Amino acid sequence: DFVLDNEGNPLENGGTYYILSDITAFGGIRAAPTGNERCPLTVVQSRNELDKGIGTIISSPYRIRFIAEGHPLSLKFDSFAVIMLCVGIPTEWSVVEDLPEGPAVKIGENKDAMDGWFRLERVSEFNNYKLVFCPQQDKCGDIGISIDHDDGTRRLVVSKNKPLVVQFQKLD
Repeated sequence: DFVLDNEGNPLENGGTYYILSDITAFGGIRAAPTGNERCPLTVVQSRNELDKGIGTIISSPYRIRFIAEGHPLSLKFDSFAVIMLCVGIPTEWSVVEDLPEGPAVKIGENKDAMDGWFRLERVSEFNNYKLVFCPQQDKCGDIGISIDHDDGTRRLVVSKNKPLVVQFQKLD
């Protein structure tokens, strides 16, 4: 039950992939400021279907070489461009609770960051998966989309009736 890049090659543990969507109206996953944050700390899906996003390093704590479903995962963004103010922030994804939008996926350093692990789960292009969060050190919530205000921003939050269907493209 290996997870496969849209070239039918299994995800390398510790490798960089773009997490493309299935909705061709839509682009890759990246980071954007949202409300009163100045650094780009919210994990968003691009609206620009031509946008591959930021390549994300996908890692399991196990010594597997190949990510199979249901393995625990940590995802962090590779290097990208921020204003000089924000240089050096942590790019590993966190789910931080006690927020209006529901449990939000964030980067940087957040107080209420839920403890837990990500897993990948097949949905069936047809190399489609969804991302789940499993709290607290097997009920996991589906990472879906929450659309914003003056923005229109589709921000990743833990959504029961979620899911965002995604695929993965290896970074060369």
